[PDB]
This record gives sequence, structure tokens and C-alpha cells, in this order.
Amino acid sequence: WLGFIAGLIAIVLVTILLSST
Amino acid sequence: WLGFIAGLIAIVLVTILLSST
Amino acid sequence: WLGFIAGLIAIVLVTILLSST
Repeated sequence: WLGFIAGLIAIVLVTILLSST
Repeated sequence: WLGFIAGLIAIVLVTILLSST
Repeated sequence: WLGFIAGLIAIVLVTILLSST
């Protein structure tokens, strides 16, 4: 559960970084 | 429930990331 | 519970910023 929320929210956010560069 | 947390942390994280730029 | 998850995941992401930059 913890890893799911941490990895899910965190992975989507790093994706924001990649999209904006 | 969990999605609720995922959404609030996600919006705050994108804001701190931009603020730290 | 909520603050713990937000703060814990959020602090990890800030680590990504310092780790990348």
C-alpha cells in the first residue's frame, strides 16, 4: 500500500519533469 | 480514498518543484 | 496518516531534484 502510493504519486510527478524538461 | 491522497500530494508536489526552479 | 504519506512521498521527490541537479 505504502510503496504503491509513494511510487504511483512520485512516478507521475517525475513524468511532469520529463514533459516540461 | 488513496486516490484522494494521490491527487492532493501530486498538486502540491508540482508546485514545490516549480518553486524550486 | 495523511500528513505522513504526503510528507514522506513529497520529501522523496525533492530528493530527486537535488539528485538530478
